[PDB]
Amino acid sequence: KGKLPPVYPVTVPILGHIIQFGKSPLGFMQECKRQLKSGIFTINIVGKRVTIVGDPHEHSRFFLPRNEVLSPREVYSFMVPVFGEGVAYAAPYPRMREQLNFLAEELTIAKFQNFVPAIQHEVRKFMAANWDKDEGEINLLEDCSTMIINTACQCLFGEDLRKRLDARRFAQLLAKMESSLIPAAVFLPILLKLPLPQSARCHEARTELQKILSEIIIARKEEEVNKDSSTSDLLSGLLSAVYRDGTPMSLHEVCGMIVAAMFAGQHTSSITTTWSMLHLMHPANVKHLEALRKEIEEFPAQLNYNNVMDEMPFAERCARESIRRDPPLLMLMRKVMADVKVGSYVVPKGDIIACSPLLSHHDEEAFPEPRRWDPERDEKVEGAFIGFGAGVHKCIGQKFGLLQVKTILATAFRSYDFQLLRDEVPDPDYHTMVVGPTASQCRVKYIRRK
Ligand code: HEM
Ligand SMILES: O=C(N[C@@H](Cn1ccnc1)c1ccc(Cl)cc1Cl)c1ccc(-c2nnc(-c3ccccc3)o2)cc1
Repeated sequence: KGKLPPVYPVTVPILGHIIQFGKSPLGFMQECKRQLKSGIFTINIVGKRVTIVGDPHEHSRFFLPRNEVLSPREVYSFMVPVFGEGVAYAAPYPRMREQLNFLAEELTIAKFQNFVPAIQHEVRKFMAANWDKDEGEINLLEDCSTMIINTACQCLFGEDLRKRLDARRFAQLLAKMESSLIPAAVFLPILLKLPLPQSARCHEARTELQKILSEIIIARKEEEVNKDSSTSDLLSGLLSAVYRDGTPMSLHEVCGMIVAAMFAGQHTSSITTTWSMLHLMHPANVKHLEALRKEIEEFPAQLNYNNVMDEMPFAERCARESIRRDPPLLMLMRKVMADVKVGSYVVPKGDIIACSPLLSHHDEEAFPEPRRWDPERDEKVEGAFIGFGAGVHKCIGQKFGLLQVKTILATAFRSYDFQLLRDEVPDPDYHTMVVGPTASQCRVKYIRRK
């Protein structure tokens, strides 16, 4: 056609479709697609046009154009109080890319040397403290989420940082920053300009984190004179980065990339672990639990890099399929800065364009019987899996996240079995920013494998 995507009619004035979307994100999107006879279509969120790239065959039209054409900056305006002014997506595109590359470099597999033991240490410490009886009842999502913050901190931060800012206090500062976020501001940008009590809190937590970082940096320069230590961590990595123009990252920027890394990795990784365990313990999946048991059957007590990286293909499939079925990020978005072709249409300058892992992961051609968790499945449409994104803004933490998931799975199932206290795997809870299993349905019985 070369014209605009078909518009889905608005029946609710002012609000547009946001209500029907919350009620049933997948159901609503699939209904639009059916009724409009197009995988590319435009919905309306509080007056803003959102064009969905809902055909897995057209994913490349979303993930591949340059920032200058499809930009994430405006979509992330509401996180500026957390990352900081001029940090990540708020910085000019070449500088954004530089800061993101500096972070990515700290999460490459060449940094993973002592991560496996760090993760195992923290996981065993947690299990010993909280899974300390022959059997007992626990909330698996809460416990996975506590292990992820502990493990991430143990891997990424040297012992000195941890003595001043341990995983508990770090989680508290981050939860105070996160608590302040108003993602509605994507569609109601007037919010970003208002005095809100949120802003004061957020600024508070961030400035306290940045104070702690500066104090750590000053202390480290002193251990440098003494040659007591030479700590190599996430912080030292970003500290040594130098931009193309010859200058270093400011403290502001360093702090902001640390916050982005920690925000990003916490919920997604915790959720992926939780789903993966929930599926593995369910009676319908005994064959898959068997397979994981076989994979790890001959592993040593103290795992190494090679065991997790190279000898857990099935665990990795489990993690990936969990993300496939229940993607923690439902909608990836960009601001359209200039007219782009998508499918047989032109998406106009000023639209938000979106591509939905939720929608695409449930395309029946790409993923037959998509509600069936099957780690042995393989995509049947090229590039249909987008749980880690793709192209210009593809996930830079994927290997680190999967490292943690797989290690937790090997560590946990070595020492325990688990029983779901429900007939079914929990329902996904779509009411949060990062989507996981319904927290109240995640009660499980652990059983110590004596
Ligand atoms: C299993 C866990 C994870 C999942 C499912 C996940 C998913 C994703 C997705 C879907 C995107 C693309 C976002 C978009 O298109 O707008 C993304 C990008 C990103 N992820 Fe992850 N992520 C995970 C773990 C992590 C971790 C552990 C980190 C950091 C430690 C991280 C850092 C990032 C960053 C910084 C981006 C932005 C990259 C850019 O704009 O170039 N992620 N991730
Ligand atoms: O968590 C959000 N963004 C993270 C995503 N992430 C996590 C791990 N890897 C990526 C993020 C990305 C890049 C960077 Cl530098 C930092 C972080 Cl913390 C996030 C942000 C916004 C939304 C969001 N905004 N609007 C919606 C929305 C709107 C309508 C319907 C459904 C969702 O979601 C969702 C997740």
